[PDB]
Amino acid sequence: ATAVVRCRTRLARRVVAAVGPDGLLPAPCESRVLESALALALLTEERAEADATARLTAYLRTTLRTAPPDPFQCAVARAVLGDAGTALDAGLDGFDHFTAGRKRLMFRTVLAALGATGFPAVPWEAYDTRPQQSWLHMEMKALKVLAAHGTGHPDVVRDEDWRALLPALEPGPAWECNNLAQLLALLALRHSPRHRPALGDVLKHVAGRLRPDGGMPFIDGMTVFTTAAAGLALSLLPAPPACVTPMADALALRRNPDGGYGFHSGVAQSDVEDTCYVLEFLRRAAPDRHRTAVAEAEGYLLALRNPDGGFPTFARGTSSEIAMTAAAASALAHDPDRREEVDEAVRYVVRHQRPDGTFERSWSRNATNAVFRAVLALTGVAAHGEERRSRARAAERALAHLAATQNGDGGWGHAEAEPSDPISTAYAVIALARGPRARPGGPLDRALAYLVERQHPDGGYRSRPDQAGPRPLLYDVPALADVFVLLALAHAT
Ligand SMILES: CC(C)=CCC/C(C)=C/CC/C(C)=C/COP(=O)(O)OP(=O)(O)O
Ligand SMILES: [Mg+2]
Ligand SMILES: [Mg+2]
Repeated sequence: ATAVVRCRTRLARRVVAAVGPDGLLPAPCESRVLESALALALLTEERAEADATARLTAYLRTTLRTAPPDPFQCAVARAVLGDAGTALDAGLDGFDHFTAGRKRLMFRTVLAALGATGFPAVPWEAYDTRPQQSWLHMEMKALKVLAAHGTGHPDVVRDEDWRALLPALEPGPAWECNNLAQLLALLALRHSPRHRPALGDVLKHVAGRLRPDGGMPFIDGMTVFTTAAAGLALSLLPAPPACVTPMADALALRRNPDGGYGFHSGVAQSDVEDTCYVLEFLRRAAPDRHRTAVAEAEGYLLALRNPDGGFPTFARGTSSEIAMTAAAASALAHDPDRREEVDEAVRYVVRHQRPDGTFERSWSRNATNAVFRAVLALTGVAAHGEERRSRARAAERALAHLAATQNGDGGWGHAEAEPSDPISTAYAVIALARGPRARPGGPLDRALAYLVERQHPDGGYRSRPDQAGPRPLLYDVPALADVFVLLALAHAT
């Protein structure tokens, strides 16, 4: 076989071996500076868990010394270990996203709660948010409470604000597997005498979440997302392995009542990205075995569709997103009954392509993620006549963007001038596999050679992470590197 096929084979063996007998690919999240700093602040204020606070302190100092994060997270750590405005302007430097205004308020209020800057001089309504992802309501309310107390106006807080924080007082792992939301909520709730009876027991569980490096992860893991993407990659191999069936079973039995999927076990909030990967995987590996789950997932997506033809991440009425719209278009194209919705989705994608051929950054911090989603929809959804031409021209500009920005080593980074990483390159390979056939020395050929060269002796890949949340803050689920490279190699061979 070719070097590429040999690389694909070794990687597939590794991914298959990582899937457990429960059908799941474990996908823990690494410690993160932001949540470690908030856990340290919370435990310090409550004079609790001295051993955990010492490990968190050591984790923060080591990480700042050796692998400092973005400037906002560095400022948060320095505030707890101990200008903020310049760190926020830099951490939000050119953050081109519809959530920018909320993020400025959120991040500044976090820094102010930790004593590093003044609280935003905004009307309290600035913290109001429309229902979206379940935990985001809690984060905003926690920050409102912290601001009201921090400015000396605790009477401002209303019973409806406290009520939003009650899930943070439940025992066990964080509600919706989100440690950031629980920590912010607990930092607020410790100001409330009538909630303090429940604080002691939750602090014990929080302290118990420390990872071996002494830090706190953003989330418990991403095993649904990771298992679905890995199952899809395996189902695109010439001869998919037997384990795709228990993987499909493990995902289907975790579907939410609305028919969608969250990112990890126990996440009740469904989202379009998780659901599209599950749907794409089930369509290939178990379309009859899990016919009802497939239909429920399709119904989930259709119920979220926005009037402009695009799809949001979590809730109808929130802004459509390009990558979510392209993912849903592709996931729904398998049913000839949804031709109209699919075509309106692909037209949305074409309308929002930028003058340079790119699309958007959102849940990924590289440009190649949305390019790969868009190109799959533009080239996979059936189309003829003028609409074929329109879609072909759009896909050409996206693939041209990739060729124009390819690094000398054959890979791509998070932005045009960043060093290459395997995940950003994997997304680009998925897209390029829908262009002309590979030729010696061409962009796809060179990208595949980059991936061949980056394979570790143990068969896997190590990569800078690309996932963000809250956007644009990166978090690291290392299992995704193998999975997305395999997805790329399965598409390209
Ligand atoms: C990769 C993927 C599954 C994409 C869809 C979004 C999603 C469910 C992400 C998984 C990780 C996570 C808990 C993000 C929360 O972002 P946030 O709610 O803090 O973000 P925001 O404040 O920027 O809206
Ligand atoms: Mg958030
Ligand atoms: Mg969050």
